[PDB]
Amino acid sequence: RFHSFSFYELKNVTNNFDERPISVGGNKMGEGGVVYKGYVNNTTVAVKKLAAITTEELKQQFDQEIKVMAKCQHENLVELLGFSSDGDDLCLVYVYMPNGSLLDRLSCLDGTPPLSWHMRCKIAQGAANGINFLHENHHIHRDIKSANILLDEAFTAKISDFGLARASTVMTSRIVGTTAYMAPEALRGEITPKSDIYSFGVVLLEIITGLPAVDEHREPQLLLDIKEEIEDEEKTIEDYIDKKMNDADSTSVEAMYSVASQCLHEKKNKRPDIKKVQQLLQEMTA
Ligand SMILES: CC(C)Nc1cc(Nc2ncncc2F)ncc1C(=O)NC[C@@H](F)C(C)(C)O
Repeated sequence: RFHSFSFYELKNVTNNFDERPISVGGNKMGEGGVVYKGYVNNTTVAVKKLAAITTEELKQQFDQEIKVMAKCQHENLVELLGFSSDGDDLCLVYVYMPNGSLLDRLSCLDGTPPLSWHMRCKIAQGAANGINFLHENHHIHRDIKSANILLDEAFTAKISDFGLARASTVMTSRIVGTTAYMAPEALRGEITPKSDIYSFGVVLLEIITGLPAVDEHREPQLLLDIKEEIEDEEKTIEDYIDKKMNDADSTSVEAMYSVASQCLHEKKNKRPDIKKVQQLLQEMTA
């Protein structure tokens, strides 16, 4: 179901993997592997070139992305078009997302305008629908974060990066993920869909506050610490509502915060399941 590209055709797609930013006319869109813009015929694409975790581990992540994408198609999941596995190079080719990542739109990277409260609610609902589809199909994402929530031209939320996804509580010896979003049990090696819920709660805090989960030049560096300040009544969520919005209403904001607080319950069995998260987010805009 996916087109097998040769690494050489992807060179003709990405203008030989041009590393200048797309904001100045280049092909680079983001990094951490690097994602490049390209054209396949008249289709705009995103080409993720994977970079070194052992070679067999990176290869397992590449094969896992293909396996999950082959089985999961949904309007709130990114769509894989093809891949390249020839040689020591590994590429994944996706439909291009005109509004990039939720992380980048919350920070207004490259001068994009701040997202309205109304749009933020729709994005949170779309992301919850995508996670629900994955959990309904017995898949645990393991890397839910705002950098992995992409936005199409209509700002439809699309869950990405299925390289760490697992079929569905079990344990692992290789702890993987993004620490600022991870549930305490995920950090100690447990594999459970309840961890995706906790990470989604961190995304909801990023949506409310416009603050990234981690910022090295911020005090406190972790957004979960800010949550601790609100739990210990040292501050309120009103003190942290993103000032870059003009349409946030306290009722709707408090309702999303209450969803986020439930997602962030200390004990995993007290967290709501994804169907309940969807219900609560739908009630918030009802
Ligand atoms: C790498 C991330 C941060 N960015 C993208 C990712 C992308 N698609 C995917 N990238 C990686 N995995 C799956 C995909 F669908 N399409 C596109 C982008 C991307 O930058 N679009 C442009 C917008 F962000 C703009 C024009 C506001 O700058």
